[PDB]
Amino acid sequence: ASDANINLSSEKQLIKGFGGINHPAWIGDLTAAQRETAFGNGQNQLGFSILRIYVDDNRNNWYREVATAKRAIEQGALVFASPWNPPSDMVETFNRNGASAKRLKYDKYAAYAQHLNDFVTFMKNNGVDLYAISVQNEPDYAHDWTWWTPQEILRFMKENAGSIQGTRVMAPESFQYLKNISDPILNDPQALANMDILGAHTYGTQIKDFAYPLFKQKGAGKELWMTEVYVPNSDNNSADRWPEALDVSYHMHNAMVEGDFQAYVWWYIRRQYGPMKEDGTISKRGYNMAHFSKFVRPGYVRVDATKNPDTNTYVSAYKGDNKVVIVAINRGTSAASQRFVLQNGNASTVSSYVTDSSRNLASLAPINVSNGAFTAQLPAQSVTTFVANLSGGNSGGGNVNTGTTYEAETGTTLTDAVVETLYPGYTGSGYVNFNAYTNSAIEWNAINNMTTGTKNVKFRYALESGTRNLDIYVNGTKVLSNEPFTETGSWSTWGEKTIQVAMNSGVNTLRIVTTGTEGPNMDNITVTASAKGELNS
Ligand SMILES: [Ca+2]
Ligand SMILES: [Ca+2]
Repeated sequence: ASDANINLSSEKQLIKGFGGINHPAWIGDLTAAQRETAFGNGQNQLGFSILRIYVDDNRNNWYREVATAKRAIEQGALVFASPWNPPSDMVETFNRNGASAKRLKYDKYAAYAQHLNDFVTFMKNNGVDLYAISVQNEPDYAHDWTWWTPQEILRFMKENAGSIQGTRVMAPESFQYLKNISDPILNDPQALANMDILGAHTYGTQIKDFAYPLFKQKGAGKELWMTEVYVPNSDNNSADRWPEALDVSYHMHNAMVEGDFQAYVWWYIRRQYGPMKEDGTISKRGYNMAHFSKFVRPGYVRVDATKNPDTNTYVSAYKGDNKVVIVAINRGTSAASQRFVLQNGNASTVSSYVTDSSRNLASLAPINVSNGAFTAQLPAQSVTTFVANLSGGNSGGGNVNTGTTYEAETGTTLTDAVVETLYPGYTGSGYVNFNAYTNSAIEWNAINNMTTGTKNVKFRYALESGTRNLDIYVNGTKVLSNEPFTETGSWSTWGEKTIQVAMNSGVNTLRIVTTGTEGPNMDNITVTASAKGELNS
């Protein structure tokens, strides 16, 4: 079309995540700081949610994966492992089309499954519960590792898989998503029962081969992961090249919309042609990935959208956590105007971030929505990710109780009051002391709430002997006049005092000011949204 119609109620695949491989044996481990850059979200981090690791044929090297894998699990990431060869007493040589090749010996299948089981439990004993393990990396491009034919894989999936306990089983990790090596698994119910995820690589894979009708036909309840690629090349010092790097986002678009893949996993995380360079910083290829990985979190679903609404423009869209996300790619040489139409879901405003030849996730002005529709300018050779709060929704639990603390001493505006550090036990760099008996004040101007509603505002403060009353203002309106602050009993005894006030979903202000009687020493403020159904008395 021309309009990019985003059908929010027409659900597609459940997104599992985005990531890459750590390979200590071949390129060395990530350093501590690169782990954060890789698997944290928020500022200047890739937001990766999936970590792939090596299953070494030598079990005396298994220890090497633990440090990064633990950390990644602490950052909420999934972990899965891939073998290249079985142990070398399990392998025999043979001639395959003129070349000496390796395969798993036919009487050693049960033992190879025991070697995989042992990896899973070795990691479990060191605090890493694998989401999945794979039968073999690229069994159909194994010139340098161990080959399995479609029937060899099939035999193992029927007879030996699902004696794999402690995790999910993944197969066949074909190099080019070749259907011939997964078809046998899908067409056998007993082999199919033992497969939990169909993994595929996509090296050389044509757009038209991303579809897999048989998987649609017979694959309900199985996951579909794209477990290794790098694109469009492994050229030296290429990670920052533009517009070349834009092919990363196009490929991911293709994976998401043409292949309905739930996970997209890169080859080496840290590499000169990868998403993180050798200096530890995010490359232009890294940011292309970031456009999906940072905003399309695990648990989001893809939703139908006009995929190609103008010759060089590509659109995909996702829904989760009461948000719609849209990824729009203009591959062409001229900037384009693109209208987006939201259907079966609604928003008023839209945030957007854009990567191009001169910018990396640059924040653009909040543009807004009139009757489900909004237009936006997509620069030449750019990828733009849009984000918008959808109407009428919620999912809660505890829940917030997210708890957000704002210190009284920094990020604040003082009138006749000063920061001090005499009495200990304060959070932050100190506390604030009021100087005057009447109208010294502290004003927070940066209180940022997800939603409108009633907020509980807990003051942490110290007060030796008196009661000391404060007037309180929210957004310029006085909500309480001469609110008492009872003694804590000492300038070092920090107490708490909660009030209820109403605040918008944007940036708010809170102002406390003396009225006579001075004030207490003020440590910080904690602002929590009060749940619907809880306003108790
Ligand atoms: Ca004081
Ligand atoms: Ca403080």
